[PDB]
Amino acid sequence: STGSATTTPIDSLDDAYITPVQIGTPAQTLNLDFDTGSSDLWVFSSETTASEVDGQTIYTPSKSTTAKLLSGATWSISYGDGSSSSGDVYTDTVSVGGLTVTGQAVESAKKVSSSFTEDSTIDGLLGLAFSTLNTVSPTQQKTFFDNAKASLDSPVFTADLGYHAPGTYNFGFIDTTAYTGSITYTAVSTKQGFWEWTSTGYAVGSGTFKSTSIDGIADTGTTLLYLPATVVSAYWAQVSGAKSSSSVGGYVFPCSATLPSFTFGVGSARIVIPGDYIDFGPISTGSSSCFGGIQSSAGIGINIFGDVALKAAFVVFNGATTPTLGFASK
Ligand code: NA
Repeated sequence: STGSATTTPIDSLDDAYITPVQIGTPAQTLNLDFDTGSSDLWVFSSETTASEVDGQTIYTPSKSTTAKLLSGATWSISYGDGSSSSGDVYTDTVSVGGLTVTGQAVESAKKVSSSFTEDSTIDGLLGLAFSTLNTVSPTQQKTFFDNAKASLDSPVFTADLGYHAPGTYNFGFIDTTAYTGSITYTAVSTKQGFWEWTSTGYAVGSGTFKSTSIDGIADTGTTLLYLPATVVSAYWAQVSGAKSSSSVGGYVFPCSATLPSFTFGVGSARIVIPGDYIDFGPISTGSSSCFGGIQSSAGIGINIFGDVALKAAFVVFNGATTPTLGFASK
């Protein structure tokens, strides 16, 4: 089998991407944030504290003839950005882009943190990291991909995120028309539960490539590119007036600037992030200070190749017995 679904930016900055997901019978379609940095499929629901729901579409398990309580199971998650959610668990039929999994764990939120409430466009998350990170207790549950894997034509999914435009998540096949040149594959460590890999270096603009190993995670659920402070300083030094602002919480730059590109290495190959991809706009409405899309990972404890990086590439998440990642230009 295969599946293919379009993923759509939630706003004009590409702060996140939402993908429609069919849950239950008859289908209830929710727009979920596909997150290769976590491993829980959780949704706003008829169980979510009423004051914590503000415009989201909810899953109502009592209206699904295929829903079944997963008795005794609970979940609770906290994300790198400080947000969180928790609740109980149902199994139900879940379909993405025509690919169906029966008996998928659907984690129903009883509580969500304010950042989720405040974002009316995201109805929940669909985790695509390794199932070892799934938070359900006392019986850990499998991700949608892990459940689908054996049935897929090939045990892979691909992320093709757009810049200020929709893109595509495919399951079970490589669309050879979706990228240019060849795909370069690179090794993955699953020891921390992530799609963790090692970039071979970077360049700023038209500058020389610096060969240096940068361990990090491929994370579709993180907006920005988080790299070591040395690398990030080298980038922003090429933008007149850019500076790290402790009060704003990262690098800012004059909105009048023209941003240079940023290149990262994948083996001997190179992925170029255009400068425009690094602009996250005014820090507040009407400000002439703009927020940068490349930020320091110092304090986070891991480097994160978030959407800023991933949307410059066609990315293969190869879930074979020994997983690997692939990157192509597009
Ligand atoms: Na922000």
